Amino acid sequence: SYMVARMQKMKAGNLGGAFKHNENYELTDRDRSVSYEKQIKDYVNENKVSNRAIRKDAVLCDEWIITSDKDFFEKLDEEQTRTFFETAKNYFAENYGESNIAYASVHLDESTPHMHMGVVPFENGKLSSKAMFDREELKHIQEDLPRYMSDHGFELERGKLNSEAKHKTVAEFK
DNA sequence: ACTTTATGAAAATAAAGTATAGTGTG
Ligand SMILES: [Cl-]
Ligand SMILES: [Mg+2]
Ligand code: NA
Repeated sequence: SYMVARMQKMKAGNLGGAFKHNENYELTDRDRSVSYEKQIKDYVNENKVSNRAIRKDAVLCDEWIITSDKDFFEKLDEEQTRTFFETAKNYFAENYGESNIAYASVHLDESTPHMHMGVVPFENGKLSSKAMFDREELKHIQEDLPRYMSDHGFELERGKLNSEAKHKTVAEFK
């Protein structure tokens, strides 16, 4: 099985539909009655160095999907499946910051379990997805995250180095 | 490399916006 880790950028106006999608169990200590957009805006406002307002097209967070193939999870019981997602959340907390993980919500139902984890790209007083998740950082995640998971006893191959596959969705795959 | 944004105000500037790297299923 391959580790599946991929991100999507979320602006204010994407965060609303994702909060509703995800009411599922939530691994962070977030207050489950405050919206993603309000939680992240308070946090950035309360900490950013700059006195300018957050730009209207800011990436407020990088939503990572973490999962693998169906048969990988058939091999795990529910305790071990939960620890798989907690272990993955630990990797991103240690490398990007504890207080940046705004949500880590796991779907555990009809399909293969998938976690949607919102990582705020706030480093050094500055909100910038561009600075945190650049081409080199993404290469490094595809190499290093599967190695970390294997060290915790979850046997995962890294994705094909320089893979030429394109991201597909069900509608487009038809 | 190029464009959009926020700024006590630009006939202008800097910081962050645009993808990125990766597989799933049947
Ligand atoms: Cl928006
Ligand atoms: Mg299972
Ligand atoms: Na240029």
